[PDB]
Amino acid sequence: QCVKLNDGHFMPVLGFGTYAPPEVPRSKALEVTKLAIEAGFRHIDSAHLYNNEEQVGLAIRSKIADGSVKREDIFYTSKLWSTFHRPELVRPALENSLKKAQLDYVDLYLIHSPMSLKPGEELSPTDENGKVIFDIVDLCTTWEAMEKCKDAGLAKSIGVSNFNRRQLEMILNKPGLKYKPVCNQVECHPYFNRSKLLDFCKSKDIVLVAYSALGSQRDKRWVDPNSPVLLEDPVLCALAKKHKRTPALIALRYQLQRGVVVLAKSYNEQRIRQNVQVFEFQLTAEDMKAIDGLDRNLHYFNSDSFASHPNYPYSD
Ligand SMILES: NC(=O)c1ccc[n+]([C@@H]2O[C@H](COP(=O)([O-])OP(=O)(O)OC[C@H]3O[C@@H](n4cnc5c(N)ncnc54)[C@H](OP(=O)(O)O)[C@@H]3O)[C@@H](O)[C@H]2O)c1
Ligand SMILES: COc1cc(CN)cc(Cl)c1OCC(=O)NC(C)(C)C
Repeated sequence: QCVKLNDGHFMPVLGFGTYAPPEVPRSKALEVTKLAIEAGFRHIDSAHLYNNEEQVGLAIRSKIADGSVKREDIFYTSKLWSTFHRPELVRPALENSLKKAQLDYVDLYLIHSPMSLKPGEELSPTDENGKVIFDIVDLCTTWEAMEKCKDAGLAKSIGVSNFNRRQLEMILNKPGLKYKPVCNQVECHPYFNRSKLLDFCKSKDIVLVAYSALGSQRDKRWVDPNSPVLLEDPVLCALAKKHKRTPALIALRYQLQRGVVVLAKSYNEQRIRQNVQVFEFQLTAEDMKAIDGLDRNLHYFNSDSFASHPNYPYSD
């Protein structure tokens, strides 16, 4: 149930999403990550931004301590936040994430976003109009610093997140490149299926990793509540009835059959256990074509706070 990355490491194809909004106690991330591991999740997706690495790391260490898993069975991801793109900040950021999680290494470290933010101030510096304050950083220098983190053994693999094709090409074409990104973790679901970006990633042996694969958490900070609710989609519902599964399981299975590694966040015990059933059935070619027909260029994250950033990826 893993894919081989372009650096020889292996990534489980179903990952557990650990972000929950501030109104959810930090406490819960511990409980639910333990449940996820218990249910069979072996890929766990976190980030500095999520303010949960202590909890997620403790859950991992607890399941190691009680003999449920070994460290080598777990694939743990963190992400470099955008105020730390300047190359001298990259390794310290990673070391901080490792200290929070109390792990010797991460399996994967990502550049969280191509949108660099002003360093040395707040987590997300914003101007008087609520627009994030940009910084101009050559991301090929950020990437070089990421490569050094791999060479040091702090991260087994390195990749990117929220890059568009041109932004990936900038890294892939860098003189002296040592390591390609193993993946590009992007918003991806039947309303925004990223087929052309997926084709490009496949052509370069870069794994596309889907977030908001179940339609996002529809956070009021970033998501229009008028947007269609993915898990209420009539085609997904019809397919769920056909297969006697659920719309969520259809949406996850869709990604696996296109060669996309898929994340799924749930803080609910029943749904956490349900999501692992993605391995238990399959969709036909006609089912897949029906789901492909849902594409409508819908990125749920759609905010003024990001859309003017000079490296906003959806500009392309
Ligand atoms: N790289 C990035 O910039 C980026 C951006 C966004 C997200 N991510 C990562 O991707 C992960 C997942 O994306 P996401 O947070 O947008 O959420 P998601 O995976 O799209 O899930 C959306 C909602 O689906 C519900 N759900 C889960 N399983 C279900 C089921 N079987 N039936 C019905 N509902 C179900 C969950 O609610 P309950 O909790 O109530 O079950 C969850 O709030 C994040 O946690 C994070 O790790 C990365
Ligand atoms: C959802 O994305 C962001 C969240 C915060 C948190 N305050 C800050 C910034 Cl700069 C964010 O934008 C980064 C980013 O790549 N956003 C995309 C995914 C393009 C919508």
